[PDB]
Amino acid sequence: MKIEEGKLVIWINGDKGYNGLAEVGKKFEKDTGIKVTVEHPDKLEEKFPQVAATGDGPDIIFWAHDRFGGYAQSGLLAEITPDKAFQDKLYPFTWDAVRYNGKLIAYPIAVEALSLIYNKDLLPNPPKTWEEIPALDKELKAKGKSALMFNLQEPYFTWPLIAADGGYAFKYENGKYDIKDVGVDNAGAKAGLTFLVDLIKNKHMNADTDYSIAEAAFNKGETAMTINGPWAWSNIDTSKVNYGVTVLPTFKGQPSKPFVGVLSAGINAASPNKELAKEFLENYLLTDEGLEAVNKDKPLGAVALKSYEEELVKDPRIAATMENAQKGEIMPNIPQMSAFWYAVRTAVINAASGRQTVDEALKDAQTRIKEAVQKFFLEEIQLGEELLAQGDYEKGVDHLTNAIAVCGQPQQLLQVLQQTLPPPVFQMLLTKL
Ligand SMILES: OC[C@H]1O[C@H](O[C@H]2[C@H](O)[C@@H](O)[C@@H](O)O[C@@H]2CO)[C@H](O)[C@@H](O)[C@@H]1O
Repeated sequence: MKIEEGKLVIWINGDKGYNGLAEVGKKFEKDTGIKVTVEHPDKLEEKFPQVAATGDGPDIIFWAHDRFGGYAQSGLLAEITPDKAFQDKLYPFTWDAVRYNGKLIAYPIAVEALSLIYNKDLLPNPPKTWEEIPALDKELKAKGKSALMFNLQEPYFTWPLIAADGGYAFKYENGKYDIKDVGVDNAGAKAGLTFLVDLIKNKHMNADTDYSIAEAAFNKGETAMTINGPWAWSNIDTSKVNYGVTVLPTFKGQPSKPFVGVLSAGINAASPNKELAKEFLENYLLTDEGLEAVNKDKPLGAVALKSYEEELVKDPRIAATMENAQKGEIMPNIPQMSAFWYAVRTAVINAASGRQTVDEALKDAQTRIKEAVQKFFLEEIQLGEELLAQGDYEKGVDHLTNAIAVCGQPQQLLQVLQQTLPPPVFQMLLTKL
């Protein structure tokens, strides 16, 4: 319990280059004395918030930035304090992905986006744009031995299709997300998922296809294309398949819109080694030499460090990654992203398996998301009132702002609060808007 005392523990997903990370740690331990222990547990993005509520867990946790707003919101993450000189060394937009309540809550590392990966021997010239070729993606598989295999179990991999003709998580009106304008239930979304289920009903894909199956199929030459991120490339090299990495096909003339993750590194708020964790991230990991050591293990994508990214952009595969990234959307980092992912994972699994229709499946996902934002609103009103009565006004009012962010009529609620708050507390609330 309460790990540890003068060492660093890091968690990263088992699909990343954790051996390369451990190399950077050794170098850290050599220059310094401080041992670095890198682990790759399962469901780390769900294990993390549990054990960090304990006050336990790792010092540093790696995940895509979408989860981090939820951690920050629960107070599991220390604010980070790069000094301007250092902020200049990373791209502004990666710095935006790790901003929550106007505070930086992680160090951005890399930009990950899915791409179409194809076997050049089986298939020189991959199915363009889809969109006279989904008839022919459908038919390209008709020259059987399998045209396409990728992970149906995780909705990250199916979203690019669900979103192509208008599906979406939460609407932007010009910046602020309108949580409760949810788009998993709409025409665009129903059509993309329908097309997916039709691929399965016509026997071009198996609904039980997972990560390892698809990885294995492509790596043995049994299928002509997979959908995957840069981490997968090193295995494909090892497999000695002659492969390309290209743009995802379009749907109804429109590009596939992947959700783009920025692999990020948060510092546990309960960590006793926050200054050590900072020296490592800024002065070891985030260096040309640190990122190359991770990248040689499993490629990172387009790194957030400019000096190093200036070399990687000469790789066509990285050009392919960035096109797809540009055509898609950078993920929200808001706490509701969790409910979104879980709702949609259930919709995709159920429709593919046949347990519900496309429509029923997306409407139950739409409903679950709305219910999660509503639950969260009640919680935050309650929390808000309590941490006022205990005189922790700054936190007390922070929860009231959270509630207002997800409200039906936020103006009606602002009135009630000026009526129930003492004026200084009300003013202090307006600063947290
Ligand atoms: O499938 C939902 C899942 O999508 C994303 O997870 C990605 C992760 O971002 C990638 O770095 C890589 O690990 O593949 C994962 C997909 O299995 C979101 O990051 C995640 O929060 C979400 O649950």
